[PDB]
Amino acid sequence: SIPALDYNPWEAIQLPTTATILDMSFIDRHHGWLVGVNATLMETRDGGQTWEPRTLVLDHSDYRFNSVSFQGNEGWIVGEPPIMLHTTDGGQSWSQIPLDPKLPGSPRLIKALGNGSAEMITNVGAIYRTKDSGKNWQALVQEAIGVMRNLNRSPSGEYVAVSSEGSFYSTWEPGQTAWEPHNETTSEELHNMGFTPDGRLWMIVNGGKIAFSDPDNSENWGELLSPLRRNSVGFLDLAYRTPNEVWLAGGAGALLCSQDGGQTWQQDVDVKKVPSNFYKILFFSPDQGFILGQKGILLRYVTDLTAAP
Repeated sequence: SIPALDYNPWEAIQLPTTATILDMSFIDRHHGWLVGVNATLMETRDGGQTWEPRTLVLDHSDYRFNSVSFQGNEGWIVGEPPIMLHTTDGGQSWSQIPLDPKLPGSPRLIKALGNGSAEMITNVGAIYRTKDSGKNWQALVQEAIGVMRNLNRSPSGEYVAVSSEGSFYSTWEPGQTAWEPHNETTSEELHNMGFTPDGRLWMIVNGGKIAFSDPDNSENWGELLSPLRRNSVGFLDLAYRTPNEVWLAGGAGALLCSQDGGQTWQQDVDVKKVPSNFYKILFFSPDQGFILGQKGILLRYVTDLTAAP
């Protein structure tokens, strides 16, 4: 079995809820919001150590809040069935923005660009942009691609979308008028994909394997790596805290850390006790990170008091 990690930086926090949390975003170091199932909406003022519920005046509370994104005090929330909320004062007040009924599918992701601009993607891949605080939306891609298994965004605004059956993945970048399908890269079933901090792609495929794209050609993939060397445990999300430290979350309390960019892995055994699947990792800076779970449990990253840099 792989070596145990020396320090466990992940602290469990019980939110005042049992809803599953789906996304999180910070205005600044201390002031942030998280969202989830059942119109769950909570605020922190102390960097995510403590969270306060916020109730919205909605027509109903069955909304699934999928995505929250801030740029400064300007913030956006989208969910299903189609709903979009906007704030200009860091969430002190939230306004509902009417969506076009002709929107194909429901909003899955929203990205605040600041100064009234935002980009939104539906769960079938329609991409819309606003420059006027949501009054008007330009369609950047209307040719839908079907339900996505996972969707991630690069720093330069590229998107990668895993197809519904994991048979392929699709990419899009500003300028393109349709998603680009990428077929037969792997013989394995794709689960999740995203971007590294050096401009490569990563993928999790079913069976607990991962791979990184070739820096010479993002169409080509390196060897399938098995972080645990056993096929038994599948992974759900991968995220970098720094260019070299990668965290990988999976089923059955699996949480692995690599300090060399994903070649060698150690296991965080202290979190096997925590009763939640770890479905999503978010780092906001090298000292601020969260692992999103079920039953209102949230892991918070706590920097090592004996590590110097």
